[PDB]
Amino acid sequence: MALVLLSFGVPRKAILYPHEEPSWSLAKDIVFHPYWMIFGEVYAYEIDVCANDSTLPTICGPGTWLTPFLQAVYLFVQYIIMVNLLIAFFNN
Amino acid sequence: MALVLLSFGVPRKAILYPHEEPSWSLAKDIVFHPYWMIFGEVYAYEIDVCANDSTLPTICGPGTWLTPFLQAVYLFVQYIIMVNLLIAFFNN
Ligand SMILES: CCCCCCCC/C=C/CCCCCCCC(=O)O[C@@H](COC(=O)CCCCCCCCCCCCCCC)COP(=O)([O-])OCC[N+](C)(C)C
Ligand SMILES: CCCCCCCC/C=C/CCCCCCCC(=O)O[C@@H](COC(=O)CCCCCCCCCCCCCCC)COP(=O)([O-])OCC[N+](C)(C)C
Ligand SMILES: CCCCCCCC/C=C/CCCCCCCC(=O)O[C@@H](COC(=O)CCCCCCCCCCCCCCC)COP(=O)([O-])OCC[N+](C)(C)C
Ligand SMILES: CCCCCCCC/C=C/CCCCCCCC(=O)O[C@@H](COC(=O)CCCCCCCCCCCCCCC)COP(=O)([O-])OCC[N+](C)(C)C
Ligand SMILES: CCCCCCCC/C=C\CCCCCCCC(=O)O[C@@H](COC(=O)CCCCCCCCCCCCCCC)COP(=O)([O-])OCC[N+](C)(C)C
Ligand SMILES: CCCCCCCC/C=C\CCCCCCCC(=O)O[C@@H](COC(=O)CCCCCCCCCCCCCCC)COP(=O)([O-])OCC[N+](C)(C)C
Ligand SMILES: C[C@@H]1CC[C@@]2(OC1)O[C@H]1C[C@H]3[C@@H]4CC=C5C[C@@H](OCCC(CO)CO)CC[C@]5(C)[C@H]4CC[C@]3(C)[C@H]1[C@@H]2C
Ligand SMILES: C[C@@H]1CC[C@@]2(OC1)O[C@H]1C[C@H]3[C@@H]4CC=C5C[C@@H](OCCC(CO)CO)CC[C@]5(C)[C@H]4CC[C@]3(C)[C@H]1[C@@H]2C
Repeated sequence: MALVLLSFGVPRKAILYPHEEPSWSLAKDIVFHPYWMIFGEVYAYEIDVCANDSTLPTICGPGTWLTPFLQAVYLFVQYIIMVNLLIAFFNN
Repeated sequence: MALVLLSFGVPRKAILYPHEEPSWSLAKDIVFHPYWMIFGEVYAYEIDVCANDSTLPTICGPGTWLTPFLQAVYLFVQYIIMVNLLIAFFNN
């Protein structure tokens, strides 16, 4: 579950925030939101930053249409596989 | 689950709200948000009160960078251990 997290957080941060200098915030932002997704927070208005209802309209740019695909895959793997494998683990 | 709640709510309220006089609101605020976290509410924009997207920018201060670590631990214990132990309890 922590590998699936960084498999997602590093492409997400890199596609959406390219013009970043080295900063310890990069360590946070690859790990922060993807963890809070495990706990019910979809960040519905930060998906598809190029949308009209977006809360991150300044983040719209080239390649940012990839992030909703990435996150669809992410949560499928987390909840529909890895959370229920863990429910299955405990119950058995 | 109620002990894990107060293990979290009392450090959270104390790190973020230091300049408080005695008040019956302290009884609420150590118990209120941590309970609503069990039920899907991550309070995504009250985590990291020193962030740009914060809804509590006036709460930013010394030591408030500790609260996202505390809450990461909190929900791990609630859902990933204590909710699924309870799913496991009932099913067995
Ligand atoms: C192997 C397993 C197979 C998986 C299943 C198949 C996968 C699903 C496939 C879905 C098809 C793809 C949909 C996008 C189509 C093109 C979008 C486009 O051109 O314009 C849009 C861009 O929007 C984007 O670029 C966002 C991309 C879509 C994200 C989909 C995430 C998956 C969620 C669901 C996953 C579950 C799927 C459930 C299946 C039933 C917007 O239009 P525009 O003119 O560019 O902009 C208008 C301006 N505005 C934005 C300000 C309003
Ligand atoms: C289930 C039923 C679903 C329906 C199926 C029908 C599919 C139809 C396919 C439509 C694709 C073509 C439409 C857009 C044409 C290009 C121009 C455009 O609008 O680009 C948009 C992005 O989107 C793209 O650039 C294209 C996205 C391609 C992938 C779509 C999913 C492939 C099928 C599924 C496979 C998935 C893999 C699954 C893995 C498990 C850019 O628009 P924007 O984002 O608003 O940004 C504009 C602003 N900006 C210039 C500042 C950036
Ligand atoms: C034993 C078990 C091991 C556990 C695993 C390892 C634990 C994970 C470890 C993560 C590493 C720590 C990340 C923070 C790094 C420093 C941040 C910094 O310097 O600046 C940031 C401060 O931000 C903070 O102070 C918030 C602290 C991070 C909260 C992380 C919570 C854990 C969520 C994930 C947990 C799951 C982890 C998943 C693992 C794959 C911001 O930068 P700034 O310049 O200060 O401010 C810029 C201004 N601005 C804010 C207005 C924009
Ligand atoms: C998995 C991969 C993850 C990546 C790993 C890489 C780690 C890199 C480590 C980076 C730490 C150093 C960077 C910051 C330097 C100090 C200055 C600074 O910006 O301070 C910031 C806070 O943050 C801190 O003060 C430091 C946080 C230390 C703990 C980080 C996690 C330790 C590793 C994990 C262990 C966890 C235990 C797990 C338990 C299970 C203050 O910034 P702010 O918050 O925006 O507030 C500013 C405004 N104010 C002045 C009003 C307050
Ligand atoms: C394969 C499933 C079916 C889909 C088939 C059809 C799709 C085939 C694949 C990809 C289609 C790529 C073209 C679509 C973009 C057109 C619109 C556009 O310009 O968008 C963006 C750029 O986008 C790019 O520059 C695209 C980057 C190259 C593609 C990288 C591979 C991604 C998919 C993985 C590989 C594929 C395999 C994945 C396996 C599932 C917008 O940038 P811009 O134009 O500069 O906007 C101006 C910005 N400004 C205003 C802020 C200045
Ligand atoms: C251990 C895991 C790896 C991490 C190792 C590296 C980290 C090692 C540990 C801790 C690092 C502490 C220093 C980081 C803060 C630097 C930036 C700063 O000033 O932040 C804040 C202060 O912060 C403090 O004053 C810190 C308080 C002391 C640390 C208490 C222990 C916490 C961790 C538990 C013990 C550790 C064991 C935990 C086990 C997991 C900001 O306050 P300020 O400066 O006044 O801001 C101005 C505010 N104004 C503008 C509103 C006026
Ligand atoms: C196998 C796993 C693959 C993913 C991963 O773990 C192992 O690989 C690690 C490498 C880390 C980076 C290494 C060096 C720096 C430079 C630093 O520069 C301070 C600049 C300035 C502050 O303003 C000084 O004053 C910023 C942080 C950064 C980019 C690290 C981020 C976290 C990264 C990406 C880690 C990540 C979790
Ligand atoms: C084992 C467990 C450890 C945690 C815990 O349970 C037991 O320990 C309890 C002690 C309680 C406090 C005791 C006294 C007061 C003073 C009062 O002062 C009114 C001031 C003014 C109003 O404006 C009068 O007019 C405000 C409330 C406060 C601080 C209690 C808060 C809840 C606390 C922290 C409880 C908490 C749930």
